[PDB]
Amino acid sequence: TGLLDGKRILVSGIITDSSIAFHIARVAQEQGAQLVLTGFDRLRLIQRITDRLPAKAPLLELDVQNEEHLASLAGRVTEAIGAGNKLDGVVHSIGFMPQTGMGINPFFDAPYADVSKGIHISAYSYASMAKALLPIMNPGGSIVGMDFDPSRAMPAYNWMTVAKSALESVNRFVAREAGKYGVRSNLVAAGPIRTLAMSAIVGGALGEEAGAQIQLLEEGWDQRAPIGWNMKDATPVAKTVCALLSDWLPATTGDIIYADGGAHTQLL
Amino acid sequence: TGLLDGKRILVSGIITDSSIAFHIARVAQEQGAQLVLTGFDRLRLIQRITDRLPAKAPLLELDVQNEEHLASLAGRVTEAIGAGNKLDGVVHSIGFMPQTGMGINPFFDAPYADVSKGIHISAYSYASMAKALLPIMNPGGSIVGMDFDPSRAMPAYNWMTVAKSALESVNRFVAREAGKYGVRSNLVAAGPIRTLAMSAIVGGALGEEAGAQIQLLEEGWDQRAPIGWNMKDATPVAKTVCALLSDWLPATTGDIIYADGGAHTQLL
Amino acid sequence: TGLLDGKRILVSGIITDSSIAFHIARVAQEQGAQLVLTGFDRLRLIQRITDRLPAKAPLLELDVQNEEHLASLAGRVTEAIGAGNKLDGVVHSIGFMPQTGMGINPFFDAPYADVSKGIHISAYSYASMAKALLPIMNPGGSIVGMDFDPSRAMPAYNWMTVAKSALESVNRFVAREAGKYGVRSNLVAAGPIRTLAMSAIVGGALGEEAGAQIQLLEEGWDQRAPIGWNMKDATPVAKTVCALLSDWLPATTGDIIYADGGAHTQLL
Amino acid sequence: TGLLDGKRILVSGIITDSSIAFHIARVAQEQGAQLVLTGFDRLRLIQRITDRLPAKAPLLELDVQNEEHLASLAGRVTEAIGAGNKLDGVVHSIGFMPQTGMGINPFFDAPYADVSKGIHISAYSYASMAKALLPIMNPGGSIVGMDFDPSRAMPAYNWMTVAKSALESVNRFVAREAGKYGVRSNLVAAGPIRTLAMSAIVGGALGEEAGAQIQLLEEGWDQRAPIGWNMKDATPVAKTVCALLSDWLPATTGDIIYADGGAHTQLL
Ligand SMILES: NC(=O)c1ccc[n+]([C@@H]2O[C@H](COP(=O)([O-])OP(=O)(O)OC[C@H]3O[C@@H](n4cnc5c(N)ncnc54)[C@H](O)[C@@H]3O)[C@@H](O)[C@H]2O)c1
Ligand SMILES: NC(=O)c1ccc[n+]([C@@H]2O[C@H](COP(=O)([O-])OP(=O)(O)OC[C@H]3O[C@@H](n4cnc5c(N)ncnc54)[C@H](O)[C@@H]3O)[C@@H](O)[C@H]2O)c1
Ligand SMILES: NC(=O)c1ccc[n+]([C@@H]2O[C@H](COP(=O)([O-])OP(=O)(O)OC[C@H]3O[C@@H](n4cnc5c(N)ncnc54)[C@H](O)[C@@H]3O)[C@@H](O)[C@H]2O)c1
Ligand SMILES: NC(=O)c1ccc[n+]([C@@H]2O[C@H](COP(=O)([O-])OP(=O)(O)OC[C@H]3O[C@@H](n4cnc5c(N)ncnc54)[C@H](O)[C@@H]3O)[C@@H](O)[C@H]2O)c1
Ligand SMILES: CCCCCCc1ccc(Oc2ccccc2C)c(O)c1
Ligand SMILES: CCCCCCc1ccc(Oc2ccccc2C)c(O)c1
Ligand SMILES: CCCCCCc1ccc(Oc2ccccc2C)c(O)c1
Ligand SMILES: CCCCCCc1ccc(Oc2ccccc2C)c(O)c1
Repeated sequence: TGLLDGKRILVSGIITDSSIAFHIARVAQEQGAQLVLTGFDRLRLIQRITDRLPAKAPLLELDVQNEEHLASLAGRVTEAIGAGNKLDGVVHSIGFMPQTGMGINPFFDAPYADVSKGIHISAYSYASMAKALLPIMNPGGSIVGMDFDPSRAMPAYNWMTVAKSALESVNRFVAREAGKYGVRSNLVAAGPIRTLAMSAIVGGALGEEAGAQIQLLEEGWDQRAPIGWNMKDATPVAKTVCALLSDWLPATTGDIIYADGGAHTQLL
Repeated sequence: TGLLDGKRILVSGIITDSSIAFHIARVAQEQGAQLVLTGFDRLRLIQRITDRLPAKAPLLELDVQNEEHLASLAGRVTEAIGAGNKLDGVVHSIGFMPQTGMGINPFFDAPYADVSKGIHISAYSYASMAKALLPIMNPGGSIVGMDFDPSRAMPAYNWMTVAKSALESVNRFVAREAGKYGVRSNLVAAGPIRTLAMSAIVGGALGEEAGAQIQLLEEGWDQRAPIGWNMKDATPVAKTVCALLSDWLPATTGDIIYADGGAHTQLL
Repeated sequence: TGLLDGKRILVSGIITDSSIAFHIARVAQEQGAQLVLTGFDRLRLIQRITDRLPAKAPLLELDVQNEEHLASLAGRVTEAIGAGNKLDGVVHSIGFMPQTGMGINPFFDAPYADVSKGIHISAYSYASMAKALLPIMNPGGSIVGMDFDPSRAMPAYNWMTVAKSALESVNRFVAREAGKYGVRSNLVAAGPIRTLAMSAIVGGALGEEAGAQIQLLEEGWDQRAPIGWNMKDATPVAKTVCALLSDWLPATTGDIIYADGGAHTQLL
Repeated sequence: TGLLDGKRILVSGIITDSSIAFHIARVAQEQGAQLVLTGFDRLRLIQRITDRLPAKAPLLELDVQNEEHLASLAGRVTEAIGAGNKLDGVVHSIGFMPQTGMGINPFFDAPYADVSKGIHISAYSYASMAKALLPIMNPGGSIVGMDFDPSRAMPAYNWMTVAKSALESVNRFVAREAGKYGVRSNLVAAGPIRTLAMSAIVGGALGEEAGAQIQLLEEGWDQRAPIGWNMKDATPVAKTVCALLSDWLPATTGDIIYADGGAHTQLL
């Protein structure tokens, strides 16, 4: 009955019940997946939030900048799912960029220390998670990361745009390695969604009238998308990730699927 | 429970049992879809062939160069599915190019009458099919066409490459129109499949070493594809089309999904 | 001293002194090129207009839909430049689309007869001109066509967008053939310029407030371009074509150079 | 009359006489440019090497990881060219990636400290160079960086591919900033050149069969390039950079010009 019935899927990146990762998890459970969740830093909050999911799942700590976390991850996952069992899916839904790299802060004024942290967490970690988890993935499995189309420059997105360009390149190399395991690796380039990162990171860096410029972003996206766009609903994006986690896109890898209402296909 | 359970899907483009359309149809039926078939010219042959599908489906005649077939199509489909009922999906799996625009035959020697017929059938008709059928499609519905990545030139594909470039452009305009119906329009860019068109029609224009060149094509595509590629197997491509016809990719339109083993994402 | 000193260059597509082809010619002559001009239909007007160029050049009739014109072209050119002499450059600056294929006229309502004519003239003719002229081009030579970025759908451009997508594919195949002669083939994707086609074809199809929507197009383009954009000046575009005609881009072929103020590299 | 007659151009990235920068510098000088050179670490060696350029040029030290070098660069360049004078051109020909992120060394085994150093030098520093030098550039000026098409993954280029993806994104944001100065920013995507970095640094990480693999690379690139390709010859690439530094591409910014023999436009 369910799209992901019996599949074992690790989902990273829940911070709140607005997180793209929250809705990926919710939809995957509705579709029968058995999940292992990973969280960063604010584990007490994340435990509270993940209790709003349809079903209980183990929560494991994972700071992608922490070499020890990464080194122990496959073992901790194997403890969570049981020896002899492997993952069928991995979801990377993780990003960060310091305020200097975002918004109205001048592009040239971001120190490399800041950019590097943003790139570590937002791009490099996709390789490092694939490295840790591929040895415990089943053939036919699927690794999915979250992208925002960086093909053209734009206001505010600034150095996160650079990190996503890097992520897209990483994805294609992860696909090379994953292929050896019979595993797919893809990115979902999503339209704008009202998440914590959108409000705290992107919004925080926009200065004043941020709420209006964000309302503006929604209205422009909605206009450009032939099927419209709603920033208040992550479900279409979560369903898309779930399609990639399923057996229904078996010949797609190294690739990007655009869950953006088709906005990137239209000039105006 | 099937991926496509309860959905009404029109599938064009069956001519042989090796046709991509034939496999899209089989998989759609295994996933619970009710089909309406359309066929060109050899309707007795198509009728016979499709008696070997999992389930019986009505078959209607459609020559996309015949403006009368196109003018009557919606009413004919309505009769086939029952008045009041609408289509949830449309599959355009239609291609033609005179052999003169293909193979070892010189690119410059294809006369425009030939090229134009190919473009008419291969690209323009995606818009005329959508024009005819959009008025009888449900919101949430899905139009899917078949592509072969024409972003780069290549031996032998010649003027068909040009027609696929046109088609990708047509798809994006179709999406604009389909969106007003709450309908999606996308293409599936498939890797090479050992269909009789590939082997016999195109392989027809390929010379005395055609068989070897086709095996060589397979070997190279399989090398390049991080997850491998089997030209003998249409199933991954048909599953990809079904994915688009399902409700699992609801924010994707005007777009292209590559079902090519990830080959296009790799240089070597 | 001149960029194109001693080079023999055929320039097609002058209709008025606002034509992109007019400015290509003007700039090429300023840079020392010896030109052969081709014109369509309105030869008396074109003769008057081409008398405003810095220097005299032979004018030859060429309707790209006329098989006889095309068949006699190399011979007529050889008569214009002298036996034993060959062309170093060819400029395709030609396009057409009937009103049904443009503007506010519904996309689905363009008859294929119309689209086909537009595609013949705007895309297919790039191959047919290359076919006629390559046998009289010097190695090191350069064929350049004019493009408008069709990667995304947009209002008004409609079926001309499809023709340019087709042109881009043709260009990459012409590059295959041209390479055998030691000749480059490239397209210049220009920003919007106030030419006859812009006003009569694009403007004519836009209905009412066309002048304001065109003013609007300029202002949006100017905003999106990091170095700004001026629709009233074709010179930056002509200089770009001249760069391609020169010896200064010797390793570029099958390709597209964007003379659009960088607008296509910016989302907003 | 030289292409670059009277222009003042800063050229970074000479380390050996096989350096792409070395050839850009030679060609620029043959075309009448006045150069300022910048070099990293081995300044005595660079001084010696560049004594073999057509013309003597001042050489300044620049480690792009040294924020003091970057803070003083504009003033140091001004002293070199004379106060009141400004630069017309800047060439970023700087790349680095620890061998650990290259060759037959496993993609997953490159530690982030290594990758980050590579990204810093290879991508971030394009923005910090532009930051430093924009204030002393003339309108109409041109910043040019060196790229290797990273749109697809590939053997051996590994993390450098990721850094070039980042760089292409950085280029587009640099263009936004440079436009306020009336300055252009573009990359040249070069085909493989048998520079000592290619052979010795990268070829260093390539195994016991490295030489053969490099010849194989050349043979395949030459096959794919419609106009052919010679890895032994930097001249076409240097001419391409000079083209961008000239006034002949004045509407192009935030962009990428492929000097690769047209290889990227061909599948096979
Ligand atoms: N919201 C949008 O509009 C949008 C659009 C396209 C793509 N995305 C992408 O979706 C993904 C999820 O972001 P979101 O929008 O759901 O916002 P979010 O705030 O809900 O999630 C971001 C996650 O990043 C995690 N994270 C940060 N640093 C980490 C670290 N060192 N280790 C482990 N995890 C870390 C945070 O814990 C948080 O859970 C990101 O890749 C984001 O770039 C978002
Ligand atoms: N076989 C491959 O490797 C491959 C790869 C990528 C894309 N494609 C595309 O997939 C689609 C299916 O091709 P296939 O390989 O299954 O070949 P096919 O010959 O089985 O299918 C082509 C269909 O086009 C139909 N057709 C031709 N003229 C028509 C007309 N005037 N009106 C209506 N229908 C007409 C034919 O009847 C046939 O049913 C085509 O668009 C093709 O370009 C094929
Ligand atoms: N004006 C712009 O904004 C713009 C932008 C990008 C690309 N372009 C391209 O520039 C090229 C030149 O157009 P333009 O804008 O200078 O307008 P234009 O009206 O000055 O030139 C169009 C030319 O097409 C020629 N032509 C039409 N049918 C022909 C035929 N059958 N045979 C031979 N020639 C024929 C006409 O004679 C005319 O000289 C076209 O390819 C156009 O698509 C224009
Ligand atoms: N060789 C090729 O085939 C090829 C192809 C495409 C692009 N490229 C690019 O061309 C550029 C030139 O490479 P090359 O092949 O001439 O190799 P190279 O080794 O001659 O040049 C690289 C330059 O990077 C400089 N550099 C390294 N670290 C630096 C630092 N911290 N500060 C300042 N400078 C530093 C080195 O000193 C050297 O001068 C690089 O960006 C490279 O990626 C090379
Ligand atoms: C106005 C800027 C353009 C629209 C932003 C849409 C967006 C919103 C949030 C996103 O997530 C992040 C962004 C930056 C840093 C970290 C994260 C998770 C993200 O990746 C994309
Ligand atoms: C030429 C070698 C390149 C690989 C061929 C892959 C392919 C095979 C068949 C295809 O379909 C057609 C092609 C031409 C004419 C008609 C059809 C259905 C098609 O569109 C693509
Ligand atoms: C509002 C539409 C989008 C901007 C149009 C810019 C433009 C203007 C003129 C062009 O030339 C032609 C256009 C259509 C048909 C024929 C030609 C020559 C052309 O190719 C492009
Ligand atoms: C790996 C095989 C792929 C072809 C290599 C072409 C190439 C060669 C050299 C290049 O420059 C560098 C690469 C890595 C580190 C430093 C430099 C300068 C570079 O950027 C690209």
